[PDB]
Amino acid sequence: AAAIGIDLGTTYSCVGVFQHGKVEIIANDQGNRTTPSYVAFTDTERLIGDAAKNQVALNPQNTVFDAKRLIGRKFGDPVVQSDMKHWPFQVINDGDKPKVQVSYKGETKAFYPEEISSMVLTKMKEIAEAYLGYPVTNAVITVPAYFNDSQRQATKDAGVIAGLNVLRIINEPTAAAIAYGLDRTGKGERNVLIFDLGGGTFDVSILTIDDGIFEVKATAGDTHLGGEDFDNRLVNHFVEEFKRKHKKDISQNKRAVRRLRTACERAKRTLSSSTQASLEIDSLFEGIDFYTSITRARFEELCSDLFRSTLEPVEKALRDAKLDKAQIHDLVLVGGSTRIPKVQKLLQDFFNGRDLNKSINPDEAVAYGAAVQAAILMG
Ligand SMILES: Nc1ncnc2c1ncn2[C@@H]1O[C@H](COP(=O)(O)OP(=O)(O)O)[C@@H](O)[C@H]1O
Ligand SMILES: [Ca+2]
Ligand SMILES: [Cl-]
Ligand SMILES: [K+]
Ligand SMILES: [Mg+2]
Repeated sequence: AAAIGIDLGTTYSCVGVFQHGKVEIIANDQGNRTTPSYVAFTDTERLIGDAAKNQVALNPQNTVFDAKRLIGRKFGDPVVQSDMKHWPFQVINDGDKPKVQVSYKGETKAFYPEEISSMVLTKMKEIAEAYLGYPVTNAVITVPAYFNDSQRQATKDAGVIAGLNVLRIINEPTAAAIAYGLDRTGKGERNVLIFDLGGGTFDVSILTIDDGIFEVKATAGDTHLGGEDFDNRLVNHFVEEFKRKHKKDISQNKRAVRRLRTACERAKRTLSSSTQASLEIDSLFEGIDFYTSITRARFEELCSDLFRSTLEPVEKALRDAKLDKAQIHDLVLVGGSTRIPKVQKLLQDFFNGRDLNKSINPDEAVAYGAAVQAAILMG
């Protein structure tokens, strides 16, 4: 029975399996190769993944996301206190551990972050089981290189609750390197930069790999920069367009904004492979339909500063690692936002034209490497 590799992400999670000499990333029931790390509580059910994210605008108080931002932290942690200001769901203190408090099955219930993440992992486990045709019991799960013992412990606990034997907790940048077979040479240092621009966070890691041993040389980035920030630039653009067309400001209507955000995220994805995208939202605000379009060039203009801001943490990491740009052997793209052509251009330009490792979907690279590692650990 195959062990699985799971990327338990801030915004999306991904599962893969190594068998018959290759990794396959496993599509969910909707055919999506990544699944939102969202859980929704209703009067009768728990919805997880696509079904939860799809009703986020409808049920904001009882739809939980960003659990990875809480996992393994104390309630009074200044990170927790800050992030709480921005979430539509309630977080409460239970013995200096945060819990998310929701209405569920007609009662007030609270859940630890690891319990929320266990639900996401159960969904990822089920996705794998539907594909494999049998129960999965062993997994490798990934975490950011900056996670401390408590954060690693709580991630493992999520896996255990989900019913998995967690073979190992490994770092996301390590898993990305494993995906590209970067740990297979013997003696001789190989310097690798992992540039990981996700849905909510940006992580740059420089690893030196010597005879299969990984050393973290430097890390940099921004825990609050990611694809949601690009979606938001599109949201504000279309808010202005709606004002010009209808003389109505929708920006204070939480549901209209969330629905617009959903449409913008879809359009953004299309713009990575097409030069234009259409948005069509029925009954956006006061029953008015919104149908519009966006070009790739306009999207790039709207986000130009944000894309550019990703280069300075690369500069800082290189400085900390005491390496010149030219000394990096491999540049590895991770995170779904690195599928944006402008982001690729900026990074490749910064590195004076060096190849980008992007043959594995960047949003799947971590799960891919976790699957390879799970197979190695199973023998
Ligand atoms: N083809 C694409 N083009 C641009 N952005 C994308 C694309 N596919 C996914 N994304 C974005 O990637 C982000 C999620 O990245 P991912 O690496 O899957 O999750 P996480 O950051 O939680 O690990 C989301 O903002 C999503 O909209
Ligand atoms: Ca942000
Ligand atoms: Cl450019
Ligand atoms: K992910
Ligand atoms: Mg990620």
